[PDB]
Amino acid sequence: PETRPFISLDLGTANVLAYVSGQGVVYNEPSLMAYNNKTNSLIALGKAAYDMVGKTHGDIRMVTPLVDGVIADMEAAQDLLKHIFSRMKMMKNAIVLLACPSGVTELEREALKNVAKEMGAELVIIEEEAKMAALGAGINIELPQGHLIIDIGGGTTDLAIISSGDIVVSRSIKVAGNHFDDDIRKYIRSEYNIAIGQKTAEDVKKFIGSLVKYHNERSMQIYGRDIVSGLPKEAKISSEEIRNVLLNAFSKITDLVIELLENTPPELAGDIMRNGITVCGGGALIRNIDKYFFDIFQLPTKIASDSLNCVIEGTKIFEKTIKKNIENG
Amino acid sequence: PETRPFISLDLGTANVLAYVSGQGVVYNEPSLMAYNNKTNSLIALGKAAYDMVGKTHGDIRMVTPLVDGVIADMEAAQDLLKHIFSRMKMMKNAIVLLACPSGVTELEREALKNVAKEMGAELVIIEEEAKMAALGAGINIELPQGHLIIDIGGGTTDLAIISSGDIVVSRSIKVAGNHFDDDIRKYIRSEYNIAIGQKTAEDVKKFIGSLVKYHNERSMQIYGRDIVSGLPKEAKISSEEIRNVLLNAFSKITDLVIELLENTPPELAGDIMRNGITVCGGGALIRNIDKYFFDIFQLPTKIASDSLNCVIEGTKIFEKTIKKNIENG
Amino acid sequence: PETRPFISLDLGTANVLAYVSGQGVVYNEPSLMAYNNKTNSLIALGKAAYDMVGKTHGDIRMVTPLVDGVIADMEAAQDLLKHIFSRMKMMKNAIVLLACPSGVTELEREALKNVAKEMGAELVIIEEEAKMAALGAGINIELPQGHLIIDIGGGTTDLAIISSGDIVVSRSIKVAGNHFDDDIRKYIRSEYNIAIGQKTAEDVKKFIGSLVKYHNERSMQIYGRDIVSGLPKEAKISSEEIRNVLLNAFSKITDLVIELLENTPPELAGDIMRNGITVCGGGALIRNIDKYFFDIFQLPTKIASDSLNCVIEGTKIFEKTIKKNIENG
Ligand SMILES: Nc1ncnc2c1ncn2[C@@H]1O[C@H](COP(=O)(O)OP(=O)(O)O)[C@@H](O)[C@H]1O
Ligand SMILES: Nc1ncnc2c1ncn2[C@@H]1O[C@H](COP(=O)(O)OP(=O)(O)O)[C@@H](O)[C@H]1O
Ligand SMILES: Nc1ncnc2c1ncn2[C@@H]1O[C@H](COP(=O)(O)OP(=O)(O)O)[C@@H](O)[C@H]1O
Ligand SMILES: [K+]
Ligand SMILES: [K+]
Ligand SMILES: [K+]
Ligand SMILES: [Mg+2]
Ligand SMILES: [Mg+2]
Ligand SMILES: [Mg+2]
Repeated sequence: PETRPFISLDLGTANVLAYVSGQGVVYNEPSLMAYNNKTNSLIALGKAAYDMVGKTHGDIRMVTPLVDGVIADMEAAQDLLKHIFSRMKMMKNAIVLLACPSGVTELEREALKNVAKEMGAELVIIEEEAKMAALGAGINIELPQGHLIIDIGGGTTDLAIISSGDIVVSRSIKVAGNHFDDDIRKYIRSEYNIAIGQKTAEDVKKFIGSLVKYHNERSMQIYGRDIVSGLPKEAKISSEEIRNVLLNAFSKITDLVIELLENTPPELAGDIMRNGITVCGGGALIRNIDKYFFDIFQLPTKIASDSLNCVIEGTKIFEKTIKKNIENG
Repeated sequence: PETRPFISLDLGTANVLAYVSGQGVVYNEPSLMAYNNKTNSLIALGKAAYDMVGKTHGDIRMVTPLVDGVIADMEAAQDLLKHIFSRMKMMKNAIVLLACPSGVTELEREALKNVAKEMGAELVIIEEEAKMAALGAGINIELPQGHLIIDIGGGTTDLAIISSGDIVVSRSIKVAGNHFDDDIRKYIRSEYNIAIGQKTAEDVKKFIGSLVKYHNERSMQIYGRDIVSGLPKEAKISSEEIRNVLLNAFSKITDLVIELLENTPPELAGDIMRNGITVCGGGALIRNIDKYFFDIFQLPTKIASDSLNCVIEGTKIFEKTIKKNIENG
Repeated sequence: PETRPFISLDLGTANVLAYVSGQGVVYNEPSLMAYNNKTNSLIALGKAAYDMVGKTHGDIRMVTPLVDGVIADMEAAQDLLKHIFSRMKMMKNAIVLLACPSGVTELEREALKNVAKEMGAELVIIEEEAKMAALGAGINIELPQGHLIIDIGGGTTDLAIISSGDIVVSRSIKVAGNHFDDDIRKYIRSEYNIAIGQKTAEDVKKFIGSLVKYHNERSMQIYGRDIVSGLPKEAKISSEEIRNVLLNAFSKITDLVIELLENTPPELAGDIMRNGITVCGGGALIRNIDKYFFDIFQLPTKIASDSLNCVIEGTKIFEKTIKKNIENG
């Protein structure tokens, strides 16, 4: 029948999402998984392990199953989707739609399918994240109109020119959210001589981070370890200095856009001026990222609604398409 | 019986038309056909492929089945008329009237017949496009009065002196719509340093193109790729500069008219002054093309109604003639 | 019986006429016959081919069956009278009266009879055109009174002194209508540097041609090919310059009249002063040709009524005479 079960997965570097047809997104948690480093046993995953990063003894190993679409830890990758498939095992012929970044090789994608199949998958389908992100952002990719999708995730900023449902031009760079957190951590050590964890650096980016000055920007207090005294030390950080370090981090992302537009066919480039840039992903939540991209490229920039879910929302829309590609052909 | 099915085809370089007796023109779409360059499979044809030219990855091959009446792609030519014959297969002894330009050799015309026969044609008839265009423009070619037919198509400008239903003098040159689009593209690159696709160049010719200044000519905005910055760039183009580049493109067409009239018998040349020039085809829609031809040759110039359909409308009229040539003789 | 069918023919260089007893002139059309030069097949004859002269491709051969009474084309001559005999075949013992110019040899006249007999003629009679033209002009040739008949046809100007029903003195020259058309064509090329066809040159002679200035002579517009530019060119031509070129063309006809009167017996020459000159044929329609001949020879000149039909009208009158020569003798 056509009521066949359907599951799609966003195996992101920072957040893992799982959509089930008829039940919505049943799983949406960070990718961190805590393991007992003495017994190689699973301790926690999702939020329970994400609240412990930087707060664990050496006997607790923090693991990310997938980094930039590639299986970073085989034991963790299959432990993750076993937890997801078990909540589907307890409700038999589900369709497994995987979304893979453009940088994943075919050899690594066959590994993603087998790991899914090894844990109990019958039919595994792989689609490009860019067209999934474009579907979740509201673009009708079937139309012959060029669109520019910028997906700023946890460890990869993915760029793609999409027209007629295909990736005309594609670029990728390993500079994203995790790189922004490290630069914030390294800046606060060079400017205030205070060591902070990755979690504090990430919360600063979310609370006061921006690329253009916004209305009534506030300053927040950090709490870390003093390099000089060794004792815990406090510090006040303004939104401006967080903006200047994000400005510097976006330097390698901006030139990639120049390189993507350099090799874009002239008829597509015409559509980019009228259709514009669509920024999606976690990095799309940077304050005034639309005005920042507009001020540089003179291109109209819009932020997709629920940018975190553009990939998993696109797989929602693409379920009726793969069922056509399965029932037919 | 005399109610035998009848189909005629305009296999033009830019537009393909198909007339069925009793149903009118059932097919009228551009010639572009999109093929999967990895599997050599047909993806789209007509408008679906025409909206994608300049907007496709390298894995999509854009194909024109016939260029200037000659089979440019064997696989595409038979894929095209199979799509047309199928819509006739689903409604058995149809007459296939083909209209061929004057530049097609008899060896290439036998290929056009066999390809039609190979896909299921029983009786294939070939007629000259010039007399078909003259029939579709309102000329009674049976009368002993000379007429000058200028057919400006996609890739060929065809000239013919017609009298008593025969081609007295004939000339042809491979300078037409596609040459005009390229010159517009090359002018906008040399004047504004902006690369545009073929589709934008064609729309400029249709929206503001002309050969003589017309009432309240407007300027339009193009959108392409900047040669210098590599980013998409906008430009404003007036109707005057588009007129001057069309003026230069029509230089090789004007001297061909001089050459056609140079070798025209003196009694025919007398009729050309009184009957005049009949401009038909897509290029006949150039604004003030009648006044432009009149200012050069001092010959009265008239634009045929529905110049795009002069060939397919002429085959409509010539159905009762070929039935006479079939039932008799 | 005496109700035997009777057909007479005027196989002129310019016009072919056919009279049937009891039905009048059933055929009266120009001599031009159009043939497919690739298949030697008959395409058209009469007016249909006359409207195409100078307006045909090289694959269409224009043929005149008889030039100056001699079979110019054997295939065309028998194709012509087969078309005439067929309209008599569909209504069985007809009398075939042929009128032959004085320049036709007996060997060529036997060819005219056999070609008629080869297509289905039983009894073929040949008579002199001059006495037939004299009968059609109203002269009672049986009377012993001398008359001067000037027959200006398409390619021959025939002169004869007729008395008692016999040709006393006869002269002929190959200068007539076709020579006048060529001189008009050659004059318009030398005076205006414009090439015109034979049809335009003939219509000028008919519309404004004359030998003496007439009342309210007009100027007409020609349309031909310019020698310099190669483009069609217009020109205005007055009746005076057309008169001066006809005056020069009639130079060789005038001296022939002097030569005919030089060898005319003195008793006949006396009758020429009182009876006068009778001008018949197409050339008799030249405006003021009677006053022109009168001003030169001081001889009274009269134009025969329906000068084009003087030969075929004379054969009408000579039917009762040949029936006497057949029933008796
Ligand atoms: N409000 C916010 N402001 C700035 N950055 C954010 C915000 N929310 C999330 N992020 C960043 O976005 C990243 C997660 O986005 P996502 O596209 O789900 O990553 P991935 O697809 O790689 O798993 C996190 O690393 C986080 O640092
Ligand atoms: N309004 C217009 N103004 C100028 N050019 C036009 C217009 N409409 C069509 N054309 C040109 O005419 C061409 C198509 O005319 P057509 O005679 O159908 O070509 P073909 O017969 O070779 O297929 C196209 O290439 C297009 O560029
Ligand atoms: N109105 C006219 N004025 C001057 N010439 C004429 C006129 N009508 C006919 N003709 C000439 O007379 C010729 C035909 O006369 P006709 O005696 O029938 O010729 P033929 O007897 O040789 O066939 C034509 O060649 C034409 O040029
Ligand atoms: K994610
Ligand atoms: K066409
Ligand atoms: K005649
Ligand atoms: Mg992502
Ligand atoms: Mg055409
Ligand atoms: Mg005659």
